[PDB]
Amino acid sequence: MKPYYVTTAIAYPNAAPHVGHAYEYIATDAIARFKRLDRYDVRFLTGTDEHGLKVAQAAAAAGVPTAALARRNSDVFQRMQEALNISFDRFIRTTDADHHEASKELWRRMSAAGDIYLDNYSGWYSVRDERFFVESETQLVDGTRLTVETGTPVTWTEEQTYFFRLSAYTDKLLAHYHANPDFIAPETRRNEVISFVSGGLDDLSISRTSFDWGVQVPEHPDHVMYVWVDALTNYLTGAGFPDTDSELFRRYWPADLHMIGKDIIRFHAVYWPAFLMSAGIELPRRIFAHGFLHNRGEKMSKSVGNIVDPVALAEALGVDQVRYFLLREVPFGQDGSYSDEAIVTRINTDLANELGNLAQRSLSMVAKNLDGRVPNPGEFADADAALLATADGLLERVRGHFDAQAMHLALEAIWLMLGDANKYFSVQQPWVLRKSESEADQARFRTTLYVTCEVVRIAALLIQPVMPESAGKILDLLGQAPNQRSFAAVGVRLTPGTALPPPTGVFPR
Ligand SMILES: CSCC[C@H](N)C(=O)OP(=O)(O)OC[C@H]1O[C@@H](n2cnc3c(N)ncnc32)[C@H](O)[C@@H]1O
Repeated sequence: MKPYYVTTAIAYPNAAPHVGHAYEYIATDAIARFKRLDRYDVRFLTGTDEHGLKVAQAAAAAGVPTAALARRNSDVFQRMQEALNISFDRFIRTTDADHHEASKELWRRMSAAGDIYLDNYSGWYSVRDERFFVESETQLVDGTRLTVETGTPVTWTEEQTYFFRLSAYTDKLLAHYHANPDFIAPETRRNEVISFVSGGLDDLSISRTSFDWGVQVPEHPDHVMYVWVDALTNYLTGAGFPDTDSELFRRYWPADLHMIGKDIIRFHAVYWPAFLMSAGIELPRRIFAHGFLHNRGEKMSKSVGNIVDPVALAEALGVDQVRYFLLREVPFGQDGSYSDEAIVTRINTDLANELGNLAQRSLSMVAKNLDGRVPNPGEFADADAALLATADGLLERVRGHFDAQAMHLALEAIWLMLGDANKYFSVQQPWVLRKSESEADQARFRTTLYVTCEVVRIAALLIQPVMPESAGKILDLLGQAPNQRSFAAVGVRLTPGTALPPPTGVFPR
């Protein structure tokens, strides 16, 4: 029962949630659930990042106070995650009181280590990215200043702000990345982060004067904290900071994994660790940056109205079918395309057929031909034993894949096994054998059928992280109790004589 603390990046509630958000929550819910089934004590944090201009500007364009849009749109994210069956332990909002408190304390410590200082800032702020750029990192295109990287507009900003002594931590960071090879995944993202930090870091503005929407800097009410300082702090707040001598913080911090997307990696792999080093806090163990998801182009909303609502998509296709597609279509870490044709055919071949047809055809035979009881198998032939051996070795393989955030390869391995089982079912042809008078073929019918059920049972157990309801539905159909559904149950075979209730379809769609 070792602790495992796993977090998602928290979303700006400035707009409705797109599929990219639901991708991050689903991948992380898969990891969370796998760990619970594998006997870890999981704390799973998600939520919203309610401060900053980006949110304040969306409020004024609506014609409403900022805190109103914050609570309303935060509820939409929360309700969306309920629908997608995200098993978060806490949903953190940055307006929360204890969060305000956690941030003040983090600042107090960075002050107390001599890493915050007042100075004049001049430069370009992108409200859409909540982030500063130097003039070199912007282009003038038809009389409009856009960032070179993202193509987003920028604002000239002259203010007096508190800075963080980020340049002091360049080599301590490089030391850390070197000593902890698995701190940043995937490996492509690691070498990018190492490139940037080797170029040298400049000090970082961490307060704002021009607006009041945010956590006030302690002993300087005239300032609010840069939204990213307070936002990163949510991970500390999710484990009971500032009370560092509490059960939660002692148990769960340091976080075992931050799931984020590749655009916010610098905040998590450079700025966040430096703040923590400054404040004398233990760093997180690992950061996995997942790739973007397109609609044949990045989803642009207004530029191209090609957004994909995951709640619509979940009602359109089923929650579990969407969670399977997102974790199967794309290799986790790389960029990928969503398309309406790709998902339907994926759901059709992988779930409707390879999995669900195999289950219905075996579970129906049990109901018709065997009085709805699990059969007693005899001596397993070599083809039976080879199928049972691949399936008995899945838990180890899938476990390895989940520990590198390669959920896609776990699913591939589980489906290569199902593909063997279908071929096995075709070549053993039990539909022939059930209609026979000799007791040899009747025992042989009972054996083949038992194997197919025992294989499907294993698949169901291992698919619980990705498809909780549909996995559970199959385990119901195989007569499994509510205490025989953890990964310990993978090792314990399907007992002959169990009553299987009358087959209903797992994927009515
Ligand atoms: C202390 S963390 C605060 C983070 C900050 N609050 C923030 O970044 O706000 P956010 O609401 O835009 O968060 C979006 C998250 O979803 C991913 N993402 C977004 N769109 C995506 C897409 N189309 N495809 C794939 N991934 C996507 C993206 O990488 C990011 O991780």
